[PDB]
Amino acid sequence: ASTDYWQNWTDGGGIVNAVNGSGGNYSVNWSNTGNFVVGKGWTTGSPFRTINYNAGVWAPNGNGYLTLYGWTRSPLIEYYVVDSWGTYRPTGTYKGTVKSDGGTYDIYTTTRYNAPSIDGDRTTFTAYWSVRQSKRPTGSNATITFTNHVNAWKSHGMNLGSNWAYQVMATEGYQSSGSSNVTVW
Repeated sequence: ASTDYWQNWTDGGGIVNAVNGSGGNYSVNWSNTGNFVVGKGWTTGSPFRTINYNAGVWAPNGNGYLTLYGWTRSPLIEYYVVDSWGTYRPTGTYKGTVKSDGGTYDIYTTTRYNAPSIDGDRTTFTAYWSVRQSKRPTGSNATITFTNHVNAWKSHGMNLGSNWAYQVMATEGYQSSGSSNVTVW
């Protein structure tokens, strides 16, 4: 599927060279950054979408996530499906696990306090996470059957908002350096 959304946010820290490539391809080179999120996907997320991607390059030199990323409003919720990471594996309050697309994921919830949100400014909100137990190999055609995660989260009282915002396969970094090249469809 053709992606119609390009995500390129940074808090202004360090160097973030985000390249909007052809089709669903994009690349990022970052150095000594603050927090940033870059990726390609869809303007309107869907709980039934099946995301395909191929990370030709995944080379974080510190804290960085290769993850499905999106938001919902009413209520405001930030969500993640993390397939790979750098030096730090993200975790939070353990809820359970879900098997999907050949891997096993731990389900977590966290709360972000006075954090920047999709609407700008800062606020307190909840984040839903599915984090692979081990890093998914990169350079191959990978699939994320999002409906499996949505359904697993629901079973743990983790319900998403009614207003869907963007949904992208992103590269998120935090006070680190690295490189990534990903193709989404």
